[PDB]
Amino acid sequence: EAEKAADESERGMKVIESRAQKDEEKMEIQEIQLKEAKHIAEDADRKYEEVARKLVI
Amino acid sequence: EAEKAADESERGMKVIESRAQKDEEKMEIQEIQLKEAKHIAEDADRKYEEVARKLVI
Repeated sequence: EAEKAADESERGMKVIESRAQKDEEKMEIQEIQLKEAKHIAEDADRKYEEVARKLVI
Repeated sequence: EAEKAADESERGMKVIESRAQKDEEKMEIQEIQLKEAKHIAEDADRKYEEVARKLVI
């Protein structure tokens, strides 16, 4: 009985760990995309303010 | 042997569940901030285009 319980717990542990690792990898990719979005936002903001100042002059 | 295996399996399942929930939260917040940043980027690009045209005029 104990052997059966241990094997079932082992299988559940392995599958849940695999799914967690894959979702963690995708989360890392999402963070990379967020960083790129941050950079794009900052660059565009600088563009806009510079152009507005030049237009005023 | 079975007792020790069961204890280790329980601890591993606990830690994997905690890490999985952490990953889900990180994925959610990453997606939210990503969408907000993309919308801000769209707004900035539109403003840049409009002010550039006015500047040429």
